[PDB]
Amino acid sequence: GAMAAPILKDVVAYVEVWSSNGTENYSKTFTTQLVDMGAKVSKTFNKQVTHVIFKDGYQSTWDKAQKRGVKLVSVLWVEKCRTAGAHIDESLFPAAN
Ligand SMILES: [Cl-]
Repeated sequence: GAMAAPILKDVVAYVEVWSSNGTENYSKTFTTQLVDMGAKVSKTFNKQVTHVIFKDGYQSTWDKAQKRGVKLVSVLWVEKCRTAGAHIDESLFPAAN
């Protein structure tokens, strides 16, 4: 008899999710989902960011995440956290570049 913490408590996410052809930015779709699970979302990739949700984004974002050891996760990671109702290991659903 105890209620769970917000699923993505303490996650501070920057979202860069584009269509493959680069014409459409879907970052708002995923910002909303993250906030509903208790993450904070930053409009900029600043020093407080812990996670970058990345799909077909900018190479500079990829390289900066790698340099800083910020977790680079796919939109599938977001889905799988929602499905599990739990903060799933980021190693399971890495982003691809
Ligand atoms: Cl896990």
